[PDB]
Amino acid sequence: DVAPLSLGIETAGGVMTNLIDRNTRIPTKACKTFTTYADNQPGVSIQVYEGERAMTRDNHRLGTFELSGIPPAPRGVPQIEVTFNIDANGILNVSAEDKSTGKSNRITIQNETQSDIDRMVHEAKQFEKEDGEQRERVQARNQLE
Repeated sequence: DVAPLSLGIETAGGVMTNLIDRNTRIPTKACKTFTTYADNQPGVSIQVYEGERAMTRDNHRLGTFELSGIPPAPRGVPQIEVTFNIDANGILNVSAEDKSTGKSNRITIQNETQSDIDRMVHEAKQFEKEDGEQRERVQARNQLE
């Protein structure tokens, strides 16, 4: 019993950054530290996606929430911990917190076909060269708009 698709958030440039890879046994929990794309950025949008493709526009949006009220700092200085937690029922909670202010927000995604899982992993195998190149286009990591 698993996450049948990779789960992650959109990072600067429409890039898919994973927290949980497909076929990870559940329950499972993962976290990474994200940060700002721009100097003095007031907030970030946490856009939760499901799928195997390099760009989020080729994956499936599960939900979005905002984390606002980030104090002004140079780009890349804020520390925003994003946690994906999937429980034994397959329910996914995505939390974001700003390490310095402790400002927090969360979304609950409901567990709610087998054939189309199969082809999404196939289409991803198809488009692997072009997707790899697509990841080479942004060298920075973990930045959020």
